[PDB]
Amino acid sequence: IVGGQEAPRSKWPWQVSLRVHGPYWMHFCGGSLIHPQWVLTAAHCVGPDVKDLAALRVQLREQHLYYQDQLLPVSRIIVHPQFYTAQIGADIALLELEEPVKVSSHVHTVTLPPASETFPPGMPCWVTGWGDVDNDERLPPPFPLKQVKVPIMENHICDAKYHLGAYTGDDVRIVRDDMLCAGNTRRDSCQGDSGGPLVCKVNGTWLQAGVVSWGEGCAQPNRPGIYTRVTYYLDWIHHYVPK
Amino acid sequence: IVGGQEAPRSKWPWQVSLRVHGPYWMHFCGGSLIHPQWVLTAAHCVGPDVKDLAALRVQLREQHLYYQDQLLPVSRIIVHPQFYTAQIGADIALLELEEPVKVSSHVHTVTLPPASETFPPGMPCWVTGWGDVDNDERLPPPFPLKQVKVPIMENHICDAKYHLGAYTGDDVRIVRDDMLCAGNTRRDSCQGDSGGPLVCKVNGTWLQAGVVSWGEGCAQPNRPGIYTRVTYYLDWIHHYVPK
Amino acid sequence: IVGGQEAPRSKWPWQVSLRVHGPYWMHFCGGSLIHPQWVLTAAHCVGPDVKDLAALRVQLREQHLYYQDQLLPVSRIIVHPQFYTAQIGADIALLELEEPVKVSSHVHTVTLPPASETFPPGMPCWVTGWGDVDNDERLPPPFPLKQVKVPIMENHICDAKYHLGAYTGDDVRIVRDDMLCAGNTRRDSCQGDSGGPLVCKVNGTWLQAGVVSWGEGCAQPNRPGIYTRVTYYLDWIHHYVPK
Amino acid sequence: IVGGQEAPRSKWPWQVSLRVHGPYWMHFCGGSLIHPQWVLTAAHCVGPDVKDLAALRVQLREQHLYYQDQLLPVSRIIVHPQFYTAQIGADIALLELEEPVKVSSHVHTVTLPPASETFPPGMPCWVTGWGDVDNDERLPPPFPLKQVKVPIMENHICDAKYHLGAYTGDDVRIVRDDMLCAGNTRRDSCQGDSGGPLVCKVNGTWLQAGVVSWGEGCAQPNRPGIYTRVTYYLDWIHHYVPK
Ligand SMILES: *[C@@](O)(c1noc(Cc2ccc(OCCc3ccc(Cl)c(Cl)c3)cc2)n1)[C@H](CCCCN)NC(=O)c1ccc(F)cc1
Ligand SMILES: *[C@@](O)(c1noc(Cc2ccc(OCCc3ccc(Cl)c(Cl)c3)cc2)n1)[C@H](CCCCN)NC(=O)c1ccc(F)cc1
Ligand SMILES: *[C@@](O)(c1noc(Cc2ccc(OCCc3ccc(Cl)c(Cl)c3)cc2)n1)[C@H](CCCCN)NC(=O)c1ccc(F)cc1
Ligand SMILES: *[C@@](O)(c1noc(Cc2ccc(OCCc3ccc(Cl)c(Cl)c3)cc2)n1)[C@H](CCCCN)NC(=O)c1ccc(F)cc1
Repeated sequence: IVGGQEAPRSKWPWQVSLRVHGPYWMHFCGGSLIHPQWVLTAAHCVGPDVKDLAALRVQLREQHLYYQDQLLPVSRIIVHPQFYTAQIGADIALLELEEPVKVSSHVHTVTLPPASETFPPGMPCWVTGWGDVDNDERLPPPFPLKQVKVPIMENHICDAKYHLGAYTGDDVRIVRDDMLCAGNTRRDSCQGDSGGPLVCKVNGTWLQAGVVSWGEGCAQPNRPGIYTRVTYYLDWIHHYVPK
Repeated sequence: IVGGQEAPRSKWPWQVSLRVHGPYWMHFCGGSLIHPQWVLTAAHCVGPDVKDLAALRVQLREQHLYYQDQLLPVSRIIVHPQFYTAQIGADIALLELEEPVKVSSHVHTVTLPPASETFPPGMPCWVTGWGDVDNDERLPPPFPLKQVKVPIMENHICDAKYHLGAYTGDDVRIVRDDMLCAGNTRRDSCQGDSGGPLVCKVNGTWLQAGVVSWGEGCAQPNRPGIYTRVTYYLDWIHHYVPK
Repeated sequence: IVGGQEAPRSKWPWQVSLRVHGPYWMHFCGGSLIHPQWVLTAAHCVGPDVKDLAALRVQLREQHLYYQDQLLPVSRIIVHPQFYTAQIGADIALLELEEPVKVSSHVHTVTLPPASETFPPGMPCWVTGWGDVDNDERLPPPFPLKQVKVPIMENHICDAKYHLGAYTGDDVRIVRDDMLCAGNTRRDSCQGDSGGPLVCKVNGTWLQAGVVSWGEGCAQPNRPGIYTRVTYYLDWIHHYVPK
Repeated sequence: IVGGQEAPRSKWPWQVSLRVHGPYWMHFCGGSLIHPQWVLTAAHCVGPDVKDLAALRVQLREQHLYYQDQLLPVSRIIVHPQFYTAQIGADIALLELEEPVKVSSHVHTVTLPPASETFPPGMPCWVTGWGDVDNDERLPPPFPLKQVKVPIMENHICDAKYHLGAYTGDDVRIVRDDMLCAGNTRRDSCQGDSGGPLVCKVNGTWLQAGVVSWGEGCAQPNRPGIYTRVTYYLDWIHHYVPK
C-alpha cells in the first residue's frame, strides 16, 4: 500500500494473505473471505499455469504478517477460463478451503455488490494489504496490514490517462470494461497487494468493488491503479460460491 | 539464444543490436536491417511508453558486442499504434536511422516476405542474437552473436501447447493470428533476443518470417517461442519503408 | 544460529539486539546485558571506524524481532583500542545505555566469569541470537530468538583445524590467546549472531565465556566458530563496568 | 582502477589476469609476469584455503578482457606461509605455469627492485588492472586495461591517516612495515585490481614496488591504497624463482 496507514485491528475482517511454500510460508498476494469456504483473489496470483495445491496456504486476518500464523490448506483453485494476462482481463480466481472457517466479529466475510452498482467517482473506497509501500520498497517488519483511501475515477478518464506519454492509439482501449480504476500519485496499491480487496461503503454496508490487478508501477503520474470489476464476474462467482 | 552456437562472421549481415545510454551503451534488444535507413524490431523493446531518442543507438552486425562499436543515432521510433503488450499483439516497431548505411557483403538488408508467403510447419528457420543462453543465464563475455535452427509450428498447435498445464479455456486464444511460433525444449530465443529476426531460406533467398516477441520463459515444455508474424504487418511496414 | 532451535521465553534474559537506523531499525548484531546500564558486544559490530550514536539503538530480550520493540538509546560506544580486525583480535566493545534497565525474571544481566575460570574442552555451552540459519540463509519471519549447544574446544586444537586445507604455516598462529573456539559442522553461530553471548553453566551459575567474533563461514568442516575470550578482557571491562 | 585512463597497447607488458572456472573463465585478480614460468600475485587472491589448480588459469597481457583469451594452466600455487589476512600482512603468492611463455616486446617480465630501494614520496608510480572504476562500480565492457599514476606516501603518514575517524589506538600500527601506501581521493586501485602491480620508473627501469593488497574502500578520504612491499619478500621470491 502507498500512502495511508496501519489498519485498526477492528477493520477489514475479510482480508487474507496467500502463502507459497519455501524457506518459510511467504506472502505473495492478498485475497478476501467471501464465504466461510471461499477466498476471492486475482487469477494472476495463481495462474494461468496450474500449480501444486500443496505449495499454497491461506492465512486469515493478521495485524502483523507471520507473527501468529495458523495456515489453512486449499482443496481447489478455480481460475476464470478467459484469464491469460491482467492487461487482457478476467483477472479473478476463487480458492476453496478444505474446511469452512468459523466466523466472528474479528474474522468474517465481505459482501459482494449487486450487479447494478457502478461505483462512481466520489464513492468512499479503501484498498488494504501487506504490499510494497512504494515502487521497489518492501513493507518493513513487523509487516502491519495497511489501508489507504483511494479516489475512484471513471474508466474513460483512466483510459485517456493511460494513453498520455504512450505510442498506443487513442482508439485502442487500455482500461477495459471488466476493470475499475482508483488512486493517484499519493494513494495506491503496490506489488504484494495483488488479489486483495477494494471496498466501498454503500448505504452503511461494505461492498467489494474491486480485486487489486495491475498498473504501470504504483502511484505514478497519469497511471492510476487498475482493479478487476467484481460486478462483471458475479455470475461466474455464483456458479461456485453459495448465496 | 538457447541451444545455439556462435555464428560464422559471413552469416546474418542484417542483425542489429539496440543500445540504451547508461554507465555504457548496453544491449537490451535485437533488430534487423530491412532497408539502408530502417531497422525492424519489437514494439515492447521501445514502448508502449514514449522514450527519449537521445538515449537510444543502433549497432550494425558485430561478431562480439562492445569490442568494435560504431554507434548510429536514430531519428524516429515508430511503434505500431495497436501495441500495448506482446500477449495482446501488434508487437512491431521501426527505427529510422539518421543516415542510410553503405551496404556490403558483411552488412546488408534482409528481404521481407511477400504477403502470400505461409512459412509451413517443419520448415528450418534461424533466430539470432546476443540474449540469455538459458532462463536467467546471461550470454558470457566476449558476447558472440549466437544462432539456432528452430522449426516453424502451426499457430493452432502452438496455441494448443500454451493451454496444456493452464487454467485458460481451450476456446480462449493465447497465440493470436498476428503471431508465429517456433522452438522446442532444446532450441529457443530468450531475454535479450527480443526484436531480433526469425529468418527462413525460401527459393534460395533469406526471408524474415518473424520478430522475437514473447514466451513463458525459454525452451520450457509446451511453451514454444512466439514471434510477430511479419506477413501480417507488411502493409504497415510498407507505409513507411520504400519497396 | 546454525542447527539450533527457538529459545524458550524464560531462557537467555541477557540477550540483546543491536539496531541501525534505515527504512526500519534493522538488527545487525547481538549483545549481552552485563550490568543494568552496560551491553557487551563485538568491536567489529560498531568499529573500527567511528559511527553516529543517533543511528544506534538497543532492544532487550524479545522472543520475535520487530514485533514489540522498545528501542533504547546508547550514550557511549567503547571499542577496545587494540581492535582493528577480528582475526588480529581484541574484538570486544561496551555500549553504555542512557538509563539503567529495571531488571526482572524475564530481562536481567549475565554473570562475567572470574579471571581464573578455564572453560575446559567438551563443556556444554550455548550461543544464542537472530543470525543466519546457514551460509547466506536468513533467519525467516517471524525471527524467533534461536539457541544451540556447542562444545568448547581447546585453542591449540582449533588453531590446528584452521591450518588443515590452508597454505598458512603450522607455526603461524590463526586462533590467538585472546580468542576461544566452539562448534562443529552441525552447530555454530553465523552472520547476525556477532557480538552475542556464548554462555556456560558453572557451579549452577550462567557465565559468559565468549563474544561471537568470526569464522570461515558457518558450520564448515575444520572451521569452528571463534569468539572473544571474555576472561582475557575482564580488567578492560571492569575499568568501565562496576563489579 | 579509480581515475586514470585506458593503457596504451605498448605499456605494462607484464600485466596478467587470473581466471576462475564458472559459466566462463572470469577475471578475479591481477598479477605480474616476473619470469617466463612465474606470476607474482596477492596471497588473498588464491588463499589462505587450498583450491583446485584445475579451476585456475592465467591470461597474459590483453588490451580488452575476454576478447582474445589464450588461457595458460598453472602447475603450482605457492602462498607465503605467514599469510592469513591482508591486514595482518605477507599478502604475496607465486603461480608456476605448466610451460615457460615466449617473451616479446608486447609480453615480457617486470624487474624486481633491489633490497635497498625504499620508494619514497615523489617517485612516479603507476598501478594497472581491470578492476572497478569506483566503489561497487564495475569496469564496463569492453573491459580495457586501465592505468593511474598514484602518489606514494610514507608508511608513518598513511598509518596516521588510517587512525583518523577510528577507535583504534594511535600506537596500534595499522599500516605494517611489509606494506606500502599510494593513492588519494582521485587515483586508486579497487576491487578486481588485487594482486596486480604497482610499478615505479627508477634510473630508466620499471621496478615492481608493490602488489595491490587492500584498503578501506577505494579513493576514500584518509584511506590511501595499501600494497604488499615487494622488497620485504625478495628472499622468499628468490627461493622459488630463478635470477
Ligand atoms: C500485485 O501485487 C502483484 N505483485 O506481484 C504480482 C505477480 C506475482 C508474483 C509472485 C507470485 O508468486 C506465486 C507463487 C506460487 C507458487 C505456488 C503456488 Cl501453488 C501458487 Cl498458487 C503460487 C504470483 C504473482 N502481482 C501487483 C499489484 C499492482 C497494483 C498497482 N496499483 N500487480 C502487479 O505487479 C502486476 C500484475 C500483472 C501485470 F500484468 C502487471 C503488474
Ligand atoms: C525479449 O528478449 C526481452 N527481453 O527483455 C524484454 C523486455 C525489455 C526490457 C528492457 C528494455 O529496456 C529498454 C529501455 C529503454 C530505455 C531508453 C530508451 Cl531511449 C529505449 Cl528506446 C528503451 C526493453 C524491453 N524483452 C524476450 C524474448 C523472449 C523470447 C522467448 N522465446 N521477451 C520477453 O522477455 C517478454 C516480452 C514481453 C512479454 F509480455 C513477455 C516476455
Ligand atoms: C557476525 O555475525 C557478523 N555478521 O556481520 C558482521 C559484519 C557487520 C556487518 C554490518 C554491520 O553494521 C554496522 C552498521 C552500523 C551503523 C551505524 C552505527 Cl551508529 C553503528 Cl554502531 C553500526 C556490522 C558488522 N559480523 C559474524 C559471526 C560469525 C560467526 C561464525 N561462527 N561475523 C562475521 O561475519 C565476521 C566478522 C569479522 C570477520 F573478520 C570475518 C567474519
Ligand atoms: C582486490 O582487488 C580484491 N577484490 O576482491 C578481492 C577478494 C577476492 C575475490 C574473489 C576471489 O576469487 C577466488 C576464486 C578462486 C577459485 C579457484 C581457485 Cl583455484 C582460485 Cl586460486 C581462486 C579471490 C579474492 N580482492 C582488492 C584491492 C583493494 C584496493 C584498494 N585500494 N582488495 C580487497 O577488496 C580487499 C582484500 C582484503 C581485505 F582485507 C580488504 C579488501
